[PDB]
Amino acid sequence: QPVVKSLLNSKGIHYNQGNPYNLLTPVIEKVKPGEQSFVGQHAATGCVATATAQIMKYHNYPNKGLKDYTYTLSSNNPYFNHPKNLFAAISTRQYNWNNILPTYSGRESNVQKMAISELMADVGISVDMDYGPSSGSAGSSRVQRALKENFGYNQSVHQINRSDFSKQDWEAQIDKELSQNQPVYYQGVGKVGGHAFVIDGADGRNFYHVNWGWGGVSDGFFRLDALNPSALGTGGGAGGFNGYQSAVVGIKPL
Repeated sequence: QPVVKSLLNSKGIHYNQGNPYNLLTPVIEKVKPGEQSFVGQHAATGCVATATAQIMKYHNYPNKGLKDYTYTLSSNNPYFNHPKNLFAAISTRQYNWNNILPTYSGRESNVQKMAISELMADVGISVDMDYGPSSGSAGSSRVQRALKENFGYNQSVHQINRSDFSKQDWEAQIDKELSQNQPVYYQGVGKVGGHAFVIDGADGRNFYHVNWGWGGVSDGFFRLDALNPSALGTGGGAGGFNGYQSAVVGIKPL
């Protein structure tokens, strides 16, 4: 396994799901029975959106969005009045990658905060995000489609499922992406929830560097069969994201 130093760390890229990344997600309207109120808060961006946005920042691409996206929230979502439709005018976007900074710690301008929030909101909408205090998406299948169809990434973008490969061939595909300086979108499912994140390096020990999308919390080296962060961020469930794994690879511009 080749050694590859964290690609996102090399560019200072560290995003999260809360402020100032979620300034344009939907504002929660209702209390879920049995849960404290999040009414008036912006919904989390969603791990799928944060992972994808970090990879897009790595490429500073696209300058122009290609195609709008619309969907309707599930009426099972207890946080919103229904029906609730969401629309992202991605075909009108001039993404300014000088305003979409690699990370945010507070002193950025409002224009800069709104730039990342707009990207986060657009990406989340493109993957049919189920918005809430935590926000969930089907992930890979929607990410690969959105990257190509909405955001103009290369036709090399595609989902791979862990079940379709031996351990060797799976890990070889991840290594190949890293050798091409291409961070990988990755997700898995644990006992009480799944999560999506970025694989962006390797240590030669059969461990991979993971950026969990929690602003840095728990980032480090993990085996792909022990994706078990200690400290958990928003949407972290009970960790241990070792089941039903998939990835989106080939992520690079047209």
